[PDB]
Amino acid sequence: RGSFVEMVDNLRGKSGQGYYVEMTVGSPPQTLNILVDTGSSNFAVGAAPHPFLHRYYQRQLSSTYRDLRKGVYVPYTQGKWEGELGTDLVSIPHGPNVTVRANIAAITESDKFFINGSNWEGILGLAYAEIARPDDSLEPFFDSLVKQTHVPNLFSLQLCGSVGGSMIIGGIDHSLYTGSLWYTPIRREWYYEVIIVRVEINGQDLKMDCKEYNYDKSIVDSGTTNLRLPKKVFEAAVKSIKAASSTEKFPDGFWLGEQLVCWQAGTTPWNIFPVISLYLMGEVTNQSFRITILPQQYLRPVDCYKFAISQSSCGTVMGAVIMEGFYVVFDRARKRIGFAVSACHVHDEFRTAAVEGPFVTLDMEDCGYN
Ligand SMILES: COc1cccc(OC)c1CN1CCC(NC(=O)CCCS)CC1
Repeated sequence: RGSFVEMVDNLRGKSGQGYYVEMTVGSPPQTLNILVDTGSSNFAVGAAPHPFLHRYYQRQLSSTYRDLRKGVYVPYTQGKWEGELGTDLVSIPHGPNVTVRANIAAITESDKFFINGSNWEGILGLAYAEIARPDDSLEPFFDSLVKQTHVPNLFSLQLCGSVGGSMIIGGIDHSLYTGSLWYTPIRREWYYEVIIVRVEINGQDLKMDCKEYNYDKSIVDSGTTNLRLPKKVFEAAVKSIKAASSTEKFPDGFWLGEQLVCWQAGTTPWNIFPVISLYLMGEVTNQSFRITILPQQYLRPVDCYKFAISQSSCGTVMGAVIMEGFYVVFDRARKRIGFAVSACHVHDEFRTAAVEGPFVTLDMEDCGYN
């Protein structure tokens, strides 16, 4: 409790391609690299020789595999993945020293799911059963882990922007953050849903209705790269970012993500870009705290940079942009999410990412969409 040296630096990845952990499935253990995703609830792995894959789940080689005789089809905006459901012995080599029987979706057909040149072969859905496919009766991995072992109902993520990080399963590592942890309530157990109560652009309020910041929902999602903002909020935020950075010239398609902006090595103007503070609902009535991100977080290197704030039709998504500045504690036991300044985040001598509180905010319940 507090250390967990085995789990430090157990995450790897490429910028914009997500963070993956090493896992084993079946017996004898079949090693796979698995994308860590707090925005979904299915443990799904490649099970067929797709050309993009380094390796895949071979059920015939596993003596402990049990077929569920059920299929799962998961469509989305770009493509899909389809798989066959079963259960097997699942373990995390650089995690807790345990082995559990968990549900595995063996992917047999996919479109625009696997990435050409990537080093991961599956996805670990760490969200709740409510958004699991085909339905809520299929138990997610972490629910199975807690139920079958003495591992506490908690995990934390330190994502550092080759890219790396740490997933601490069953606890918190105090070396991975500086200062204090600040907790925001999980509004509902489906996605990791939170409530944003105020937004500042360089210490300046957007003066919008706080219900707009959570239009539909607001979520913490390690599977999304960008900081996704509601259309009305995005429009207001970019306008304030445009005005704050008027010293340098940028094309119109850049803010929409249709074009990149490039600068000479070491000549990237950070100071011209504003900081972004998100005020989150606190644990106490009328009490809030704020998390502040640097341009280092929302300007993602592709020195060519992409604008990593995008308009969304599904609510606020606090992706890797937000998460890379902070140590994030998914305290499932107490239905809350902790934020603290990451010990590994990208910062300069001028400005640093911050978690500050407490603040006074009234009518925070009105910010949640119904
Ligand atoms: C199965 O989905 C895919 C498909 C291709 C790549 C991929 O890995 C980045 C995933 C995994 N992951 C699922 C959950 C998704 N998150 C959301 O639905 C919230 C945003 C809407 S407001 C993010 C993507």
